[PDB]
Amino acid sequence: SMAPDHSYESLRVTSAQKHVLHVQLNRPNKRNAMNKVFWREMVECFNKISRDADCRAVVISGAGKMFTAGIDLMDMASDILQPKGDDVARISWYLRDIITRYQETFNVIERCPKPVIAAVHGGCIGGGVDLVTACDIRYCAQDAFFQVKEVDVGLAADVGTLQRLPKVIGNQSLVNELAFTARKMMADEALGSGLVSRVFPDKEVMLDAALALAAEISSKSPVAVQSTKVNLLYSRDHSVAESLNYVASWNMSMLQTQDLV
Amino acid sequence: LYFQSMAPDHSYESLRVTSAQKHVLHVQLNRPNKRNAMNKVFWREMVECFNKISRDADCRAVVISGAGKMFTAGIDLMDMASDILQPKGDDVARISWYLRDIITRYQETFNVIERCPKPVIAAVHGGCIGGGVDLVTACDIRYCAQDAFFQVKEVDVGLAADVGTLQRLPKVIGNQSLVNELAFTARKMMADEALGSGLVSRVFPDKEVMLDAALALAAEISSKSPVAVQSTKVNLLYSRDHSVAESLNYVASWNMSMLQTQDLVKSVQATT
Amino acid sequence: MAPDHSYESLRVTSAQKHVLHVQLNRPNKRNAMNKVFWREMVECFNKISRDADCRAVVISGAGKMFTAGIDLMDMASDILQPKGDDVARISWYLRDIITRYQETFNVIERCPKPVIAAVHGGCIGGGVDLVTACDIRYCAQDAFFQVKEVDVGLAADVGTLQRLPKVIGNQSLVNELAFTARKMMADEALGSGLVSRVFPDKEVMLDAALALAAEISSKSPVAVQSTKVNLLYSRDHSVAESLNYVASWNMSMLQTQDLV
Amino acid sequence: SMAPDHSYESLRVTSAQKHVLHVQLNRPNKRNAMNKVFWREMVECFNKISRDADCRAVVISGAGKMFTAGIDLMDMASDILQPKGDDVARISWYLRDIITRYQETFNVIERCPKPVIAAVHGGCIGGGVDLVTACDIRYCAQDAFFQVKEVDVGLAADVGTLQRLPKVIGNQSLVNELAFTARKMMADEALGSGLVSRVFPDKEVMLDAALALAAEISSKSPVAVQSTKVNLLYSRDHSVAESLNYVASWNMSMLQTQDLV
Amino acid sequence: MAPDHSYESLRVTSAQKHVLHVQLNRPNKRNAMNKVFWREMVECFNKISRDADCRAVVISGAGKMFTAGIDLMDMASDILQPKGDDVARISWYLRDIITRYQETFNVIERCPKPVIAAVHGGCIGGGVDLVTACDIRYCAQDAFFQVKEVDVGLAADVGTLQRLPKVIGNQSLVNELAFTARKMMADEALGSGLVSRVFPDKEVMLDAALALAAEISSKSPVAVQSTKVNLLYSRDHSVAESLNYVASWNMSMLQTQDLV
Amino acid sequence: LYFQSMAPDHSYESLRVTSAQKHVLHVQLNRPNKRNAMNKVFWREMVECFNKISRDADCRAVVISGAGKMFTAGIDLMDMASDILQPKGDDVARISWYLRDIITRYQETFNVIERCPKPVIAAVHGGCIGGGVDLVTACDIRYCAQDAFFQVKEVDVGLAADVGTLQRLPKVIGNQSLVNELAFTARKMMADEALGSGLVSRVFPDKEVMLDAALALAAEISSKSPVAVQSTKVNLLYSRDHSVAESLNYVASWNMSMLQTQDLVKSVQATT
Ligand SMILES: [Cl-]
Ligand SMILES: [Cl-]
Ligand SMILES: [Cl-]
Ligand SMILES: [Cl-]
Ligand SMILES: [Cl-]
Ligand SMILES: [Cl-]
Ligand SMILES: [Cl-]
Ligand SMILES: [Cl-]
Ligand SMILES: [Cl-]
Ligand SMILES: [Cl-]
Repeated sequence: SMAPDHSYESLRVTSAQKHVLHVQLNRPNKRNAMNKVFWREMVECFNKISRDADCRAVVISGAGKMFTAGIDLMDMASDILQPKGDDVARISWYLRDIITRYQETFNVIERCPKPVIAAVHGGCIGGGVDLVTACDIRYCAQDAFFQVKEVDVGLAADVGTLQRLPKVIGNQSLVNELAFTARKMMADEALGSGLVSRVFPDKEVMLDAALALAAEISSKSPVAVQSTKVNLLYSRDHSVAESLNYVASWNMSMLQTQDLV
Repeated sequence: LYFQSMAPDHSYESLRVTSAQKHVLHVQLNRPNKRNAMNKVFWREMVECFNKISRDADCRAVVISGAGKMFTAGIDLMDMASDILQPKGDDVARISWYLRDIITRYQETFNVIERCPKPVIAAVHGGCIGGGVDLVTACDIRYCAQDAFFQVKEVDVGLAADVGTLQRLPKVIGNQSLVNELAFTARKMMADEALGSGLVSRVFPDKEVMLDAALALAAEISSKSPVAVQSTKVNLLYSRDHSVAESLNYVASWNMSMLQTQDLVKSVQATT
Repeated sequence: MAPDHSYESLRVTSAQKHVLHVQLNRPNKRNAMNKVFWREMVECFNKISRDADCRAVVISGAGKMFTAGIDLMDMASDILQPKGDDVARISWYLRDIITRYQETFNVIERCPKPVIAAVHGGCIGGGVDLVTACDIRYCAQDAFFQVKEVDVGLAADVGTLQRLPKVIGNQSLVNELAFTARKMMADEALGSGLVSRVFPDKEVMLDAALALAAEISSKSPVAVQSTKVNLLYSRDHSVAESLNYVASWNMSMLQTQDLV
Repeated sequence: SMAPDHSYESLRVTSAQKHVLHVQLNRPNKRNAMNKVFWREMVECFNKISRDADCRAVVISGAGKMFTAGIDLMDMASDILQPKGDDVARISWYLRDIITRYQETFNVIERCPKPVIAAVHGGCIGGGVDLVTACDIRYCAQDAFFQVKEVDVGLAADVGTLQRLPKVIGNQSLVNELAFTARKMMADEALGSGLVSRVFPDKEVMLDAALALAAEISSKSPVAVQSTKVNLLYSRDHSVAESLNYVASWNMSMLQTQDLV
Repeated sequence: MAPDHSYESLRVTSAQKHVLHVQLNRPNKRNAMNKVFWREMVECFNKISRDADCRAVVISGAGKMFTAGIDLMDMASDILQPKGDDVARISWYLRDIITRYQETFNVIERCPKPVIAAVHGGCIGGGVDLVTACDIRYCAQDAFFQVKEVDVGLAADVGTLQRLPKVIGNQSLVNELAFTARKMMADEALGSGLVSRVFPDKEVMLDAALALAAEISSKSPVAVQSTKVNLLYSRDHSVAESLNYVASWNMSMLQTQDLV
Repeated sequence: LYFQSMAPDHSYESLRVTSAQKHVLHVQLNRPNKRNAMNKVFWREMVECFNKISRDADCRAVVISGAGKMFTAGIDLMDMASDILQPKGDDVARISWYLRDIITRYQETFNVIERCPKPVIAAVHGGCIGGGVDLVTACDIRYCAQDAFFQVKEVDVGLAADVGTLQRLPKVIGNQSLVNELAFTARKMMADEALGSGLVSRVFPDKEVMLDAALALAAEISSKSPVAVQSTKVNLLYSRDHSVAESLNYVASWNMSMLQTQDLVKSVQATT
């Protein structure tokens, strides 16, 4: 069923099981290319889900033949080929604002305390990698691939891939080679490197597994699960001593839940 | 048969400490009838034990294992209830201050392993559940038997792990999709996946073969200069938590005294 | 032989367009790192950083192995005859030497052109400090890596303890390697992720390293060099700080012709 | 003149000189007490000004007898006396969201790259201190006073005072004593401690000086001035080495301005 | 004399409700800090931190002056007869002693009850490490502060070089004080902001220190102790990180009766 | 009259370096006909000078002053035009990379003062404009004459200060309202306000009285153990940039070698 609070041009949001929302990228005719409305609707959607007491986990997938072809290069041209501002300095301030806004599209996934699972089939290109590396857990079909395309287009990726990809897998030689060459990384290598936790034969089976996972997470104490995501995120970005201090301050209130007794 | 020294420095209810060659101490979780469940004395005795080992000039490496059928079942829920079901303080704020102190003190049980400048090797067989994962993620090296499993059980009990797993597990392996899945689902991770993910360094067919390998590793570490090995642990931990530029600065300030040792002179004159 | 590059311990060539190949060149002494080497690396990579024509670098070793590590004769001169009266004064002297030796591999990281290590045979001690300061690592089937410093009576202070734990995931393994000085062979280096590819022999490995450097050089150098700067920044900072930095970085770099 | 983009219940925004906006807290009958609409309108206002190429500096003052009496305690009761959520843990998540939202009310001043000058007469109590310590420059009339009131109300200040006050003046013994006792700090002591840069005999003279300052800042290169605020803010929060690196990366584009040639 | 508090070097009394008064008590030796002192401070402040009845602390010195600083007899035992064979082993031994001595003043900062220093006469060397770990500083007109360590042949390692620069604004002054070991008298301590009030004599100063401790104790202890925790966090972190922390902190602390 | 050593280590166009007692070096900005305007050679020679002083075992403190009527007029706008009016590189991105390198290199001119472990005392008379404020905020101690003024001039020229003022000025004084006002308005701050704000430690009636006081301070610092004084600077700088807990850790690691000096033994045996 269609989730009622959620009406979007570029996204389709459904209740997939109790406490589980399924957010589907929904421009299959355009291979889910990320146009301007997408960047704005993701922010709207995520922020809603974060405030949704009924939602305990999210799955993100793509409609059609592939997860995403990445940024709508028609729309990306409008911003870069006609930039507002007189001299270079004023164009700089303008472009910085744009980059920061697009970063927010994926930040909202991280800021959402409900776990978010990426279920990727077919291509996940450019902006798609910025998306899935901001999700907590990644699954894919056997036909999936991941590509840090930005270098081919003529820029260092700036909406999250270079910030999150190196922190979600161990092999930095591989991270560097993908970012510098824009080569496609296919499903078995995605699994071998730990970019995905599991590979499935096809999209249908992948989606069933991702929803089963989300159902399993939904069965746990929401206070516990959401406190866990908050604290894992914190730990990624701070020393162990700082993160130990933070969890003590976090759980001093959270241990006072009915879910515990 | 193991016999104590004539003046034993280690006498615990929940732990057994033995000497397993020259320079190697073997710390064994020792409540096998309760599957090494971590009760109130355990949290105290671990701090007392590792602080003593830190100051023990003769110890160069430590192995930690569990007695009986499994490494550990985790927190003794009887004793954890006393703290959480009867919390001291009037209102919510005052209860918070009280719980914060308890969390911090329990964190110290495993902080002491990390603060100990001697390498510490976890040798896990059977279940390593909840508290056990907080324990082993604070060790430097992890080995296990074929029958071992690791379980971030806390979410099943109704809390986010707050004594070290969520702070150290994500720093000891590369695959964060896996880290997140384990933490959110409390599922069991068996020995073969633990090796593939890099949570353990080596898997062995049985507890006896594992334990011998862990002691032999400890003995190999104990053969090197203790200045160099202890300096290596200090600097690896510092590097985990700081930028490369800060950590390069730190190691230069650390080694400016540590290079002034006959250990280096003897090691260079030997290889020359 | 590249114009502007002459060294006692290093050989620099530039066959492929935009690509420089830096070769450790004391095969006679297994490319052991003597004093000249520490200085010439700095000179070499600082030149490379300022070369608008260079887009990528490969580093390999002449002869039977990548490197045996530090030349223990020369390391003795510094440590067996240290300048200064008392301990505190000796310490200040040693600190400066450590910091200078760290610069030898720092310059690789400061060079915004990607640097690919191509390792065959042993890569020992100082050689691990070197390759963990490179962006990408390839090796031959005969390769091995060894954090040799504890066997010599010191914690590694040149770079290995600072970069090795950040370039692979398995910390249990990193710790075991650092505490025991044991050799890690090619198959294990591949499986741990220390290297991203293994090749049958030096020749095929070197060819692949250079073909990778060509593929990199086929890209916009603004984009590629901006990628390296931001990957390095991201390693050392929180996600939020690194997102801030990339926005401030690309606000100029997006105004390039290679993009329009 | 009334600024046209700016229509608020709790704020009055005027063009005070070319390139200068004057934002006036506008509930003089309620001593400019900070009610719910205030917290939401400040965010709206600031974010607008940040995107306003015509604006180069801001002055903030209070209508009526005093700068501000602080939080509307009627409205603060609604949030704390009737908190949403079942057990303590769920109330905690609810209250954290509230604190974070109210923090954003003053964050938007800092995030605005135009310099913001606080012109304080009469009382500046509680939330007023959280406000003025998020401004770049502070002026006051001789009758002004500042009071970290929160401890009297029964809480540690959480919307910015404890985070910014210690970073804007040198004397931490004084900072600590104000925060722990909630005592009023009068104008001469505000000047002596450096909390304000200057004191004026009355509100009228204070406001003229603050506008003169803002006019002086407006006369400079906007690229230079706004780059300066960005970089001072950065320097407060990072080491010298990190901040030197950041300014090099910042000015590599900004030095390519027409204002420079 | 407070129940649970007996010490060789310290006297602890509790006249005013919720207030403890800790007095350095070797007037005979100008409250020079001998070995017992280093240990008993830790014992004392850790007890204070766990005392729900205590809301504020004043620290003063018995006799003619606040403190002459470290007892140079006892500091010799540690430095003139250091345990360990070679330099590296001596270093590990010294590092542990430094860290232990730092704990003596760390505990003041970890104590979430505000601690007010009331200084008269000299406050020398170890005494500056002490008072810069306190939240608030008052002094008598005869007081003076002296970063004495360089005169003894060391950089201050107990706390002064870490906290003194963070408690006042004028770094030119902090640097001059640290490099020269010169005395700063009461009028200068007031003008630099090292102390927030100066009083004519010890008696009036002590009275004011205690009246301040009363004023603090008249407030909600949840609010006051939460204020200290968050001020300390804010000193050590960015504004954005500290705003995050206070939100996570108050989400529980706002659920207090002292508020409703 | 000052005479050079028989083998002078300091020979500069833009700087004069003299020895002003035992252990004290006096570095004088020396382009008085151009009001000590910082031209291309100045940025180079400062780096060469301070790196040499850093490695000079006999120097224990440095005073920096200016020749002629004023401390400095700041950047030589002729030479700054060459870099900014004719920037190397095709497009905007390529120009950016070029400017970034120039900014970084100019930052090094003052970084070297900070990296020098000997205390450095600025003795300012007359104007200290733009670049001069970047210079003196990198020094450890600041004195001035009655006629001195400080001016963060950069905004008047059309840029945010990028060679150190905006990174160090806000860390050397407490009043940030004042810091912000100075930076945004480029107004002049006279000697009496500079003292009240704490930017200078002392003000003197004239340049000669100031200069004598600065040398006497340098001589007083030069009377102390160089291990202790140099360790003090290193640790003060580290404390500026790190949390108290990190800085306590650092000083323990630093002093574990530095306490092993006869300087300490002699200082304790003297006072005993
Ligand atoms: Cl994996
Ligand atoms: Cl692995
Ligand atoms: Cl070395
Ligand atoms: Cl891998
Ligand atoms: Cl380039
Ligand atoms: Cl002031
Ligand atoms: Cl000491
Ligand atoms: Cl003051
Ligand atoms: Cl309390
Ligand atoms: Cl002052």
